[PDB]
Amino acid sequence: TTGKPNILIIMVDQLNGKLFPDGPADFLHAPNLKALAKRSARFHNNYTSSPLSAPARASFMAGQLPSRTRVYDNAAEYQSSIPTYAHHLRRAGYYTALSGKMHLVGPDQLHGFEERLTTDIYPADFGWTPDYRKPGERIDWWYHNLGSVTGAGVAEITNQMEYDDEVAFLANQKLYQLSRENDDESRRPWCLTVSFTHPHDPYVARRKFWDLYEDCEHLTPEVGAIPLDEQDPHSQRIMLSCDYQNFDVTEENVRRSRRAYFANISYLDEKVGELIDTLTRTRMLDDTLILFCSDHGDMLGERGLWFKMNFFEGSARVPLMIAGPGIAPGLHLTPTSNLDVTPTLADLAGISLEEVRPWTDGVSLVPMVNGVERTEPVLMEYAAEASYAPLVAIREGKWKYVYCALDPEQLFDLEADPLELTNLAENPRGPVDQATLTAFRDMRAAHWDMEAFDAAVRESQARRWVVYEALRNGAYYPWDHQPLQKASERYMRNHMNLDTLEESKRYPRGEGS
Amino acid sequence: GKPNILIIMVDQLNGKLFPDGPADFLHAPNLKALAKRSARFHNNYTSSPLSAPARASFMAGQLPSRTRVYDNAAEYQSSIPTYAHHLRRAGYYTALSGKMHLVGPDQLHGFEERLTTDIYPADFGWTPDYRKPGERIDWWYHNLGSVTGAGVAEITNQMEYDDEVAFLANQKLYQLSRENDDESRRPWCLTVSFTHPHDPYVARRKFWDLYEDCEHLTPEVGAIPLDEQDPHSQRIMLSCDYQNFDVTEENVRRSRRAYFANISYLDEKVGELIDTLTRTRMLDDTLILFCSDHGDMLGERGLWFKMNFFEGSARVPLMIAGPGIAPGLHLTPTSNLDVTPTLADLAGISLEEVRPWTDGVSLVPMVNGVERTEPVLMEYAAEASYAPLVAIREGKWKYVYCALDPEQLFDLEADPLELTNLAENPRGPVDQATLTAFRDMRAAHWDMEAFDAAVRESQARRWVVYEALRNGAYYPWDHQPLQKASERYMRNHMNLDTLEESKRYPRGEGSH
Amino acid sequence: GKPNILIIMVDQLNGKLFPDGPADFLHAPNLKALAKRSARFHNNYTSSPLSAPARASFMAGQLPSRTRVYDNAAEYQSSIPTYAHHLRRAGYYTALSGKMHLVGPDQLHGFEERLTTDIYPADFGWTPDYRKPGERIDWWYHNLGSVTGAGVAEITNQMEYDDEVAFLANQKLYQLSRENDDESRRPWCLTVSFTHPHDPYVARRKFWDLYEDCEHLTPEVGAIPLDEQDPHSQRIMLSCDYQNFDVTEENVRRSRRAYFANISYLDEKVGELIDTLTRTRMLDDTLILFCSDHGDMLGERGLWFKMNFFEGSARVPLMIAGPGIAPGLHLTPTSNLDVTPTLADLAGISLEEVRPWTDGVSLVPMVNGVERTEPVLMEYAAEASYAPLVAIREGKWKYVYCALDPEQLFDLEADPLELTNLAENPRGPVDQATLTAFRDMRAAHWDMEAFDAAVRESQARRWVVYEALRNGAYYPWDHQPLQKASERYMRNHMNLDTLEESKRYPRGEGS
Amino acid sequence: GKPNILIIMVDQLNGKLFPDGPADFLHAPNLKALAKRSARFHNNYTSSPLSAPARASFMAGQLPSRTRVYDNAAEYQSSIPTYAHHLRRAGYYTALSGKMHLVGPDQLHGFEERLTTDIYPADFGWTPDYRKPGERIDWWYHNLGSVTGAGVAEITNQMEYDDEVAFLANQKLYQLSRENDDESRRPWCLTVSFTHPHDPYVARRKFWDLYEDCEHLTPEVGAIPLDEQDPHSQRIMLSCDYQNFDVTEENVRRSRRAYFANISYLDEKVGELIDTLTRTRMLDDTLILFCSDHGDMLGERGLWFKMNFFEGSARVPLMIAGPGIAPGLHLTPTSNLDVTPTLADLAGISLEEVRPWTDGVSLVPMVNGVERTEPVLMEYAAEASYAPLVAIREGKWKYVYCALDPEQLFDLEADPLELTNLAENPRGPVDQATLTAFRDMRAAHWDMEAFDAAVRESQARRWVVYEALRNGAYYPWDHQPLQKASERYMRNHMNLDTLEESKRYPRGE
Ligand SMILES: [Ca+2]
Ligand SMILES: [Ca+2]
Ligand SMILES: [Ca+2]
Repeated sequence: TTGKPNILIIMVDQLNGKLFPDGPADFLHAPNLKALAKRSARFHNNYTSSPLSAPARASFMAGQLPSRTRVYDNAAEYQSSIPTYAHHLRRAGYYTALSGKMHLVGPDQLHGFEERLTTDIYPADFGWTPDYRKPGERIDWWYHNLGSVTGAGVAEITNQMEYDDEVAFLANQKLYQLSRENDDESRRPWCLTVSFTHPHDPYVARRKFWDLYEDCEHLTPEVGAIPLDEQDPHSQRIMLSCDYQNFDVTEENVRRSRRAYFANISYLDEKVGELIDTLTRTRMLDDTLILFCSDHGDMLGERGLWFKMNFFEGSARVPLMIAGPGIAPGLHLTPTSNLDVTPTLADLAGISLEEVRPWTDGVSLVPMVNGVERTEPVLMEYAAEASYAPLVAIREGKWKYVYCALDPEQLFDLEADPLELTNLAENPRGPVDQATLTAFRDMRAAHWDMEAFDAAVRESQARRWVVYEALRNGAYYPWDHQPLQKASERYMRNHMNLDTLEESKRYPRGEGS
Repeated sequence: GKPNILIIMVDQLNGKLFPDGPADFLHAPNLKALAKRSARFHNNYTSSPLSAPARASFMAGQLPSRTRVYDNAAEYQSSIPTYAHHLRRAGYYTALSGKMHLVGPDQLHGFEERLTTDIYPADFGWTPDYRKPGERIDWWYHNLGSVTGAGVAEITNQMEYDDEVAFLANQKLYQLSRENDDESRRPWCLTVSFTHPHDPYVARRKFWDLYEDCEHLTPEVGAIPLDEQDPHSQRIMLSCDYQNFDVTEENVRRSRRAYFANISYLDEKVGELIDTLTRTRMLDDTLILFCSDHGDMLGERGLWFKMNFFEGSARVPLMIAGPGIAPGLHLTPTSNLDVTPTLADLAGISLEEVRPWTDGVSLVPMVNGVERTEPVLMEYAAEASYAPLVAIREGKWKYVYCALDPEQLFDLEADPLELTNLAENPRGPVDQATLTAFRDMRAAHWDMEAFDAAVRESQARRWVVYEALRNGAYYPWDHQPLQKASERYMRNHMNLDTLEESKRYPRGEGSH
Repeated sequence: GKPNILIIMVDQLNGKLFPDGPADFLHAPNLKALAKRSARFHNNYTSSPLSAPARASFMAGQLPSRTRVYDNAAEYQSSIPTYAHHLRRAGYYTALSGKMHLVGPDQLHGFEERLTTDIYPADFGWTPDYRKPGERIDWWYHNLGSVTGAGVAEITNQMEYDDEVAFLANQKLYQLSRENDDESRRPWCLTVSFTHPHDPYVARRKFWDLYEDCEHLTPEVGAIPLDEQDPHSQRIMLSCDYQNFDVTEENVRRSRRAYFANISYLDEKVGELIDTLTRTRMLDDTLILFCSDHGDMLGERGLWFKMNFFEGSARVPLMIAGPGIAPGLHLTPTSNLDVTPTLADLAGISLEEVRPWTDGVSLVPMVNGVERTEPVLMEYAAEASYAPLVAIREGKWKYVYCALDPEQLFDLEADPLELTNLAENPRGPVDQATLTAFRDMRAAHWDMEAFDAAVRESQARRWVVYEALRNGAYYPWDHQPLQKASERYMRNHMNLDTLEESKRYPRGEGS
Repeated sequence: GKPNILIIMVDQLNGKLFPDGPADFLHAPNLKALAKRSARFHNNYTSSPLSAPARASFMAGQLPSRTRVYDNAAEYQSSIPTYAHHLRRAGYYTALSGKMHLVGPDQLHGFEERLTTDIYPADFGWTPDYRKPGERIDWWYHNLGSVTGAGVAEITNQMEYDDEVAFLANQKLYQLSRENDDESRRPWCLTVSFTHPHDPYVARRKFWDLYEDCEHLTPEVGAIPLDEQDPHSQRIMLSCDYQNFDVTEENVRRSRRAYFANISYLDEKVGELIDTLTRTRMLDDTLILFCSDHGDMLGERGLWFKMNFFEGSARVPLMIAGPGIAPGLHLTPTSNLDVTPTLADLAGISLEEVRPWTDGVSLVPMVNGVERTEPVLMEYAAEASYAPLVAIREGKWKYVYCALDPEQLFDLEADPLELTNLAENPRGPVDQATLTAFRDMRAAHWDMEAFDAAVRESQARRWVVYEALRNGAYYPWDHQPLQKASERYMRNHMNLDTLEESKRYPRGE
């Protein structure tokens, strides 16, 4: 029975989850997300499943780990037969739509979404394929580099602001269109994903929002740059992949990058308020669950690192909030995962556990919201640029454990060491630290065959090097999504009942005052 | 110096009808003429007796268990290299006119250009369900209505399709010939993939009239009663709804007659393509390959269509002619799996570049007289199976295994009609040793329990996704050819001083 | 021709729970049935979010600044006319069963008869002091111990009280029906004033079990940290000793579950009253009014109880059914101040008789489709205030002023949970013009310096007087219902022949 | 070590009869012996010439305009502090035997215990109406029938009342004496408030016979005819319905004779209280205050009763005797407004605890030789007024104002009988300057138009309320004294061997 709630998923890109200690941090100018946070169940220790765009987003859609989706990097094909939350909801009777980006690679640019309002900002082809056969070599034309840090600043239009302006406009327009069915008893409930590209770099913001942070006290990272020689091996691979030696990052560069990033959160907050105002005025808010989420974090100069690709807090933590009918507001400290979003959504929509159990590696967060302890650990994977073999991580209780066949292990006690400055795998405090390291090693072997993981990643890369080079010979066939809204069926046309058209398009109906 | 490549593919052509080129009784002058100048692989097999699995496997030179295209509704991943990718990577312009039954949103799988849509769906509709053994889906399963409905018409769904496939292929050849005189041209590879002689068995009168005196309108083995059929054959008859059709001897003769007529319909189209190649002066530089995806039992044993490993269903013709190809008849068993490595080899691509991507072998050494020893493998995991089946063809033997069924072993030299199952009725110790050798070879190649679990998981995925995709507004995956009218023929942004010259070929007396 | 009037009043009922009658999720069949035949005032506000100021203002139809009942220990002058006086003057028998939190020696204030004592004290104990801003008083201030102590019990102080209130109210209706056949009978007005769902949040198991599957056991806005609270909310949070209590999520759920249970408890008593009216054949001649004195935040924003102008605290239900009342839902804001002139109007009293004595307006024109334009006014001047607060509700707007605090402006159609203070954070030019207009409206209704000086003098008087009165033998003011035993039932001075007939009703019937 | 306080209050006693204690011609041996040991305030005034306004003002030490008790039916709010409150706060036991004419449901106003009900109503019955000037309410207004009905009787409504008032007040002193030998005993303050010599002018024959040859049975200023009266006096004459009585010279003499007799009746009762204090050994530790609510014209000028600011109506006696009180006569005008701050001063209460609550001053400084300069203010806003009246008494002067009447100014030294109105015809520039001085002082003290509006609002409220309150079953506010018999005398839950000793006092051989 369709007493089912509507679902508005607001997503943003590259949002460091530590900036949401309990809703947005006090220092951020974000009135609309703070007001949303007060009505929300808030998951303080929520993690991405993979600190990179396409792997995190394919994993997010399916509620499955990259090792199961096979979307290892930003150029890996996402099979159209993999069930996503759009399939699960659509099968249960929802209209499903996406406005904005999801970095799906391959010719399927919908993956269950019934309608998609924008193209993607990023490529949909196999261009950005890493190569495990050439460790230490970087592809300068698509790899991250620190020019974002040295080029931060102020502008009134950017590639990303043109995208997000449009993402927001078409999202609010779709809500307005949906509200015209509000009185139809046979209406399908709806689930709209609004997926913004900010605050992803470039770190460039409109002057109105940049000015908000003139007096900002958080423009210096809380852990300074660690010299290359003192970095752990993965961090060294990242600084090399970012071409760090060819940039002189000053203190001012760091301050301007962080200022523009905070400004772009404030830019998004204005868009969040627009969406909620639309919901309020179309009389749809009380029946609508609102979920706020992100794909991965951004180190923001902490430890001298920028962007993502690692499991340190700033990169792996992303915010997660849920508000609406039946959701108790509150703060939750138990680690949760992006992998839990899809089963959480299925549960909120009234779908049985048995229908989604075969298709997800996460757990519904609804029992948490209703006072049931969650015990499952949080699992993460990374297998893209700046790795030479896959890395996996486990987050459970107060611990984070990181393994890569090529590197010394890492173990962090986040209650005693929230900034992850003391590796206990190498400097154990006592026998408990050693017993803990042993138990995580066994957990690691219970979840991953790291040799098979490496081999599968190498085969996936190898396929695409053959295929992508072929596809770039001769005439190119693009896979980018092209939204179509048929002009011949919109607004007023002479095959329609014109004395009924205006009433159909009007909502609310029959009112004055 | 790289040759052009024309691939002529037909659908559902029983390979037993090409004993040495087309059988004598077929009216097929153009294919018999092409055969005389071809290397002919008399004992060539499909890799899977079903359209999409055979075609995905044909395109990749990989077995269905590797492509994952188990049935007619299984997604074919776009990251899987095909002979299109391999040729295109080597510098070929590649194009497809006709069908390939690709399932999923990629309708090119490496082809640079595709001139027609597919005749069949590109979505997950036709998914079998191993969880419901014994039922059928009436709205897409085969049924014997094609046998009782055979006859004569001047247009059909398939004749509209194939008429269009032919026109656009000859037009593309004409278009390509305009680049003949430019030394920096790319060589081209054009696949022309017709839907005939696949059923419905309905032919144009012109071609139905050619077989009025035909002496092959009776199958060579008669209908085997259901109680005497091996279990898989029983499953095929149930899936075809055999009990609700009263197939008469006249139904059988008419179906076979129209089927032979449609081969002659195709033969005319082969002559058109050869004629285009001749008059455009590209024939001498063009390799010509003739192939099919699977066969058709055509009433033999009482069976119709495909879905099994018997000769009529699993045999398909294969020939290659052109520059550097010595003609002759080859008898060692070969596979559609070999087509992709054979193409790459003919195009000068190194064996090492294709080795990691193909389970077949190049046939070019065979064309040049080299003995072959590699066996021929086949798989089936779609409708009328309740669990996967596999077959091995080696020397004179064929072995067929399904976990649920008695094994089958045939000696095709002593028993070309596979009337004696030597697994059940061995002639002596050598047949017993042979069975054991094939058992061991099967176990080293397939884990049939892992195979069955992979097929089940693939079916279950699609049951969830397809039901969702059929809710709300449908988003189609069918390929839409686009030829930009604003850039064709005469337009006022173009150099009209040079347009006519560039579109004229050959450029003889009067041309610039 | 004058109709009977039954006023059903409950205590601390959050008006947001009555969007259109009781909300669907409440188990309240009797109040849902009453609502369906009622004029229902969706946006009805208390005039002061505290028990005694709200109740004295309700009785008089006058704001606290006029009644002088500023807090829960402020004397209510017996010379102030109430709806009981107005009706009694027009020929009504008037009676109260239940509480009214009247402070001072007059415990009737016009009621001709009162069937129970009060549940609360009648003296000057609970007196605030503006000369000591920042202190709290633990032996009478609200504290969060009600939240941590919520649960289930088969008797409580409040359930003993309300069981008696209900029994005597139904008994009185039965007594009154014996005069139905007399043409010269006075019409009656009976006020039944229950103490639930006021805390303690403790309910009978039977009603507790109704809400096991409830989806509203948590509030729509969570606890806002002290540092982010507006200053009045901060004063309140200190006032309930919020830091001395560890309020778990389960405490929140148990508290709201028992509160909902006690509404269902009340719903059963509403049905008994209606059933008595039905069987005595007085239903068709009786106006029924359902009301409350103030709301309860119930954990929203982290706040419990009242003392503020936020919706959960200031909104209270108001419903009217009966002869001459067209049913319907009304969204224009209305006020408890309006009940007294509404009642007098329904009783045939002229507007001129009541105009000099009321700050509200009759709602009868609303019921009959006539637009109401007067704003809704509210005041607070008790504990957790350091100076009086006033509020104005008009159109979609709510404006709150206190001379010690930043102003608050809410657009309730855009922001029904009041999460954006538009005085600090206007959305545009119209928010600003609207702020200026409310400031002008405020200066037109209130002299805030005179308000504060009158509150301070009243507090100081009582501090001198109460100290004295708690020395020596105490003289209590609690109402004691009259004793009539020698004139009740069968006594040998009466006529034992007509006695049974007089006490019987209906009379001379069979079937 | 705080003293006991006995307040003896009488009703309607003309203060001019106490020129230095009681006048010689009165038979009042006990009040004269008391006067001799008393500080005596010869020129003491009521704050309002009417029962309930005077008594509410007496208790609060606040003017009627501040108490809001404007007339004999105006509610007295229980939140207004009274001298009972102040003394109770300071550790005193406080009690009242007799009348106080408190209107409203509070019949204690801080008294811890009250031994009798009131002789007068406690409800809003006697409410005037400024909207109907010139009319009168015959069922409770004063009328001259008291003057024509004067005589002799052995029991009256008032003698029954005052006999019981006296008996319960002496019993209470006995009960209090049992606590004498207890160190932790609270000090006590007992107010004994008699209804005499208020009219009816009817006395017991014993006391009536004491004035056979009395030489003061003729008023010192005869009747003034209506058309020669000041307009307020005219309003009073109509309110008493004067033209419906033939008041003879005999009626005047009879009324004044019965009035003087009832002073003697009261004097006997004062002797009883004093004797009870003496024999219980509480006397030396007890302050004794003698006072009255308002006066009585007693025929002077042809007027009777009160309601005006003339000397006979506005003067009331005031005396204080006891520990720490130097005897002597004081001539500076004082006011009933001063009793409450005087009591609080005598009880050791600091001046700051009481100053925000009183419009009067402590008289203890005068008793001890400190000159007092504050003026004496009075107000009247009840029957026979159509708008409020105020008066200022300072030095030798009395100024009387009502917006609707000509002003009155009197020099009481040159003109003790108030026969020459210096506002209408002054003696010279000094008189004129004086009138101007008072006009300005009055304007600084009262807005008379705000006064009139508050009186009207109070009347209007009560007209709505009192009508309702008199429909249906009536709920009375009259005080019912408490007396648990189950806890009195000898009961079988107490220690009987111990009961007799604790109820016995003094406790010697
Ligand atoms: Ca991204
Ligand atoms: Ca096919
Ligand atoms: Ca209350």
